[PDB]
Amino acid sequence: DTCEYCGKVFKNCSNLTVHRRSHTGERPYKCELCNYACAQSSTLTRHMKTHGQVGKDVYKCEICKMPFSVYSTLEKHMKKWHSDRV
Amino acid sequence: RRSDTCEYCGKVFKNCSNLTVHRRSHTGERPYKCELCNYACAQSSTLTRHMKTHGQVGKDVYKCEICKMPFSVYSTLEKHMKKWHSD
DNA sequence: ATGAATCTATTGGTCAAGG
DNA sequence: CCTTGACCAATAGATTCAT
Ligand SMILES: [Zn+2]
Ligand SMILES: [Zn+2]
Ligand SMILES: [Zn+2]
Ligand SMILES: [Zn+2]
Ligand SMILES: [Zn+2]
Ligand SMILES: [Zn+2]
Repeated sequence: DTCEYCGKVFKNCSNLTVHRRSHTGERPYKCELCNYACAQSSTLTRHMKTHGQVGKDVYKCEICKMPFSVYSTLEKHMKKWHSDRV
Repeated sequence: RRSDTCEYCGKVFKNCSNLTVHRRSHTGERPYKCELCNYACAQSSTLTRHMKTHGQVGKDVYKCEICKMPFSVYSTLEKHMKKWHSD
Protein backbone atom coordinates (compact mmCIF):
# COMPACT_ATOMS: atom_id res chain seq x y z
CA ASP A 1 0.00 0.00 0.00
CA THR A 2 0.95 3.67 -0.35
CA CYS A 3 1.65 6.42 2.17
CA GLU A 4 -0.75 9.35 2.06
CA TYR A 5 1.62 12.12 3.17
CA CYS A 6 5.18 11.05 2.32
CA GLY A 7 4.22 8.87 -0.63
CA LYS A 8 6.95 6.45 0.41
CA VAL A 9 5.72 2.90 -0.16
CA PHE A 10 6.92 -0.04 1.89
CA LYS A 11 6.43 -3.79 1.57
CA ASN A 12 5.02 -3.83 5.13
CA CYS A 13 1.57 -2.47 5.95
CA SER A 14 2.25 -2.74 9.69
CA ASN A 15 5.31 -0.50 9.38
CA LEU A 16 3.31 1.95 7.26
CA THR A 17 0.70 2.19 10.02
CA VAL A 18 3.50 3.20 12.41
CA HIS A 19 4.93 5.67 9.87
CA ARG A 20 1.56 7.37 9.38
CA ARG A 21 1.59 8.15 13.11
CA SER A 22 4.57 10.47 12.61
CA HIS A 23 2.47 12.62 10.28
CA THR A 24 -0.73 12.29 12.32
CA GLY A 25 0.97 12.60 15.71
CA GLU A 26 -1.11 9.77 17.19
CA ARG A 27 0.53 8.10 20.20
CA PRO A 28 -1.74 5.20 21.22
CA TYR A 29 0.68 3.61 23.71
CA LYS A 30 0.57 5.62 26.95
CA CYS A 31 2.85 5.24 29.96
CA GLU A 32 1.09 4.28 33.20
CA LEU A 33 3.48 6.39 35.30
CA CYS A 34 3.72 9.72 33.46
CA ASN A 35 2.31 11.67 30.52
CA TYR A 36 4.60 10.00 27.98
CA ALA A 37 3.02 8.40 24.91
CA CYS A 38 4.38 7.02 21.66
CA ALA A 39 3.40 5.33 18.41
CA GLN A 40 5.17 1.99 18.99
CA SER A 41 4.77 -0.48 21.84
CA SER A 42 8.47 -1.33 21.62
CA THR A 43 9.47 2.28 22.22
CA LEU A 44 7.14 2.42 25.23
CA THR A 45 8.94 -0.64 26.62
CA ARG A 46 12.20 1.30 26.18
CA HIS A 47 10.69 4.28 28.00
CA MET A 48 9.48 2.03 30.81
CA LYS A 49 13.11 1.03 31.43
CA THR A 50 13.69 4.58 32.76
CA HIS A 51 11.09 4.33 35.55
CA GLY A 52 13.16 1.79 37.48
CA GLN A 53 14.35 -1.65 36.44
CA VAL A 54 13.94 -4.43 39.00
CA GLY A 55 17.11 -5.16 40.95
CA LYS A 56 18.50 -1.60 40.90
CA ASP A 57 17.97 1.32 43.25
CA VAL A 58 15.09 3.57 42.18
CA TYR A 59 15.03 7.33 42.75
CA LYS A 60 11.63 8.91 43.41
CA CYS A 61 10.87 12.56 42.70
CA GLU A 62 10.91 14.64 45.87
CA ILE A 63 7.73 16.47 44.84
CA CYS A 64 5.49 14.02 42.96
CA LYS A 65 7.16 10.71 43.91
CA MET A 66 7.81 9.53 40.36
CA PRO A 67 10.30 6.65 39.96
CA PHE A 68 13.44 7.01 37.85
CA SER A 69 16.29 4.62 37.14
CA VAL A 70 18.90 7.32 36.52
CA TYR A 71 19.42 10.24 38.89
CA SER A 72 20.32 12.69 36.12
CA THR A 73 17.00 11.78 34.49
CA LEU A 74 15.23 12.69 37.72
CA GLU A 75 17.10 16.00 37.68
CA LYS A 76 15.87 16.67 34.13
CA HIS A 77 12.36 15.81 35.33
CA MET A 78 12.66 18.37 38.14
CA LYS A 79 13.71 21.19 35.80
CA LYS A 80 11.13 20.38 33.13
CA TRP A 81 8.06 19.82 35.30
CA HIS A 82 8.59 21.38 38.75
CA SER A 83 10.11 24.73 37.77
CA ASP A 84 6.91 26.54 38.80
CA ARG A 85 7.40 25.50 42.45
CA VAL A 86 10.75 27.30 42.94
CA ARG B 1 -20.10 -30.66 22.30
CA ARG B 2 -18.07 -30.41 19.08
CA SER B 3 -14.68 -29.81 20.81
CA ASP B 4 -14.64 -26.18 19.68
CA THR B 5 -13.75 -24.62 23.05
CA CYS B 6 -10.32 -24.07 24.58
CA GLU B 7 -9.88 -26.03 27.79
CA TYR B 8 -7.51 -23.40 29.23
CA CYS B 9 -9.17 -20.06 28.37
CA GLY B 10 -12.61 -20.93 26.97
CA LYS B 11 -12.19 -19.41 23.51
CA VAL B 12 -14.61 -20.84 20.95
CA PHE B 13 -13.65 -21.51 17.33
CA LYS B 14 -15.67 -22.04 14.17
CA ASN B 15 -12.84 -24.30 12.95
CA CYS B 16 -11.69 -26.98 15.39
CA SER B 17 -8.29 -27.15 13.72
CA ASN B 18 -7.74 -23.56 14.86
CA LEU B 19 -8.21 -24.77 18.43
CA THR B 20 -5.32 -27.21 17.99
CA VAL B 21 -2.82 -24.49 17.10
CA HIS B 22 -4.27 -22.04 19.63
CA ARG B 23 -3.97 -24.51 22.49
CA ARG B 24 -0.18 -24.65 22.07
CA SER B 25 0.11 -21.06 23.33
CA HIS B 26 -1.20 -22.48 26.63
CA THR B 27 0.87 -25.68 26.57
CA GLY B 28 4.07 -24.22 25.14
CA GLU B 29 4.21 -27.07 22.64
CA ARG B 30 6.23 -26.15 19.54
CA PRO B 31 6.45 -29.19 17.26
CA TYR B 32 7.64 -27.36 14.11
CA LYS B 33 11.39 -26.93 14.60
CA CYS B 34 13.49 -25.14 12.00
CA GLU B 35 16.31 -27.18 10.48
CA LEU B 36 18.54 -24.13 9.96
CA CYS B 37 18.41 -22.54 13.43
CA ASN B 38 16.85 -23.15 16.84
CA TYR B 39 13.54 -21.52 15.87
CA ALA B 40 10.40 -23.47 16.73
CA CYS B 41 6.74 -22.56 16.28
CA ALA B 42 3.30 -24.03 16.85
CA GLN B 43 1.93 -23.51 13.32
CA SER B 44 3.21 -25.29 10.21
CA SER B 45 2.83 -22.33 7.86
CA THR B 46 4.61 -20.10 10.38
CA LEU B 47 7.70 -22.28 10.03
CA THR B 48 7.16 -22.02 6.28
CA ARG B 49 7.27 -18.23 6.64
CA HIS B 50 10.33 -18.23 8.91
CA MET B 51 12.25 -20.30 6.37
CA LYS B 52 11.96 -17.39 3.94
CA THR B 53 14.39 -15.53 6.22
CA HIS B 54 17.01 -18.19 5.41
CA GLY B 55 16.82 -17.89 1.62
CA GLN B 56 14.77 -17.50 -1.55
CA VAL B 57 14.30 -19.53 -4.73
CA GLY B 58 17.16 -17.64 -6.35
CA LYS B 59 18.16 -14.18 -5.10
CA ASP B 60 21.34 -14.17 -2.96
CA VAL B 61 22.23 -15.87 0.32
CA TYR B 62 24.60 -14.66 3.03
CA LYS B 63 26.05 -17.41 5.23
CA CYS B 64 27.47 -16.88 8.70
CA GLU B 65 31.25 -17.20 8.53
CA ILE B 66 31.43 -19.30 11.71
CA CYS B 67 28.38 -21.59 11.87
CA LYS B 68 27.46 -21.47 8.14
CA MET B 69 23.87 -20.41 8.93
CA PRO B 70 22.20 -18.92 5.83
CA PHE B 71 20.37 -15.59 5.76
CA SER B 72 18.48 -13.63 3.13
CA VAL B 73 18.81 -10.24 4.89
CA TYR B 74 22.27 -8.93 5.73
CA SER B 75 21.09 -6.90 8.73
CA THR B 76 19.65 -10.10 10.21
CA LEU B 77 23.03 -11.77 9.71
CA GLU B 78 24.69 -8.89 11.55
CA LYS B 79 22.29 -9.31 14.48
CA HIS B 80 23.04 -13.04 14.45
CA MET B 81 26.79 -12.36 14.46
CA LYS B 82 26.50 -10.09 17.49
CA LYS B 83 24.11 -12.44 19.30
CA TRP B 84 26.09 -15.67 18.89
CA HIS B 85 29.64 -14.73 17.89
CA SER B 86 31.23 -12.16 20.24
CA ASP B 87 34.66 -13.83 20.17
C1' DA C 1 25.18 10.39 28.98
C1' DT C 2 20.61 9.33 28.73
C1' DG C 3 16.75 8.74 26.08
C1' DA C 4 13.21 9.59 22.27
C1' DA C 5 12.38 9.18 17.28
C1' DT C 6 13.00 6.72 13.10
C1' DC C 7 13.43 2.62 10.63
C1' DT C 8 12.69 -2.18 9.47
C1' DA C 9 12.90 -6.94 9.72
C1' DT C 10 10.77 -10.86 12.13
C1' DT C 11 7.12 -13.05 14.93
C1' DG C 12 2.38 -14.42 17.60
C1' DG C 13 -2.07 -15.00 17.26
C1' DT C 14 -6.35 -15.06 14.28
C1' DC C 15 -9.22 -16.70 10.78
C1' DA C 16 -11.44 -18.71 7.02
C1' DA C 17 -11.14 -19.80 1.87
C1' DG C 18 -10.39 -23.60 -0.53
C1' DG C 19 -7.97 -27.93 -0.87
C1' DC D 1 -11.97 -31.23 8.58
C1' DC D 2 -7.02 -29.48 7.42
C1' DT D 3 -3.79 -26.79 5.22
C1' DT D 4 -2.19 -22.52 4.04
C1' DG D 5 -1.20 -17.82 3.62
C1' DA D 6 -2.92 -13.13 4.37
C1' DC D 7 -3.56 -9.71 8.09
C1' DC D 8 -2.44 -6.84 12.05
C1' DA D 9 -0.36 -5.92 16.25
C1' DA D 10 3.58 -7.01 18.77
C1' DT D 11 8.44 -7.52 19.26
C1' DA D 12 13.54 -6.75 18.94
C1' DG D 13 17.37 -4.27 17.55
C1' DA D 14 19.89 -0.87 14.95
C1' DT D 15 20.62 3.95 13.74
C1' DT D 16 19.85 8.87 14.25
C1' DC D 17 18.68 12.81 16.59
C1' DA D 18 17.43 15.89 21.23
C1' DT D 19 18.61 17.49 25.71
ZN1 LIG E 1 4.42 9.37 5.28
ZN1 LIG F 1 6.68 7.32 31.89
ZN1 LIG G 1 8.22 15.16 39.98
ZN1 LIG H 1 -6.92 -20.81 25.07
ZN1 LIG I 1 15.53 -20.90 10.99
ZN1 LIG J 1 26.81 -18.02 13.20
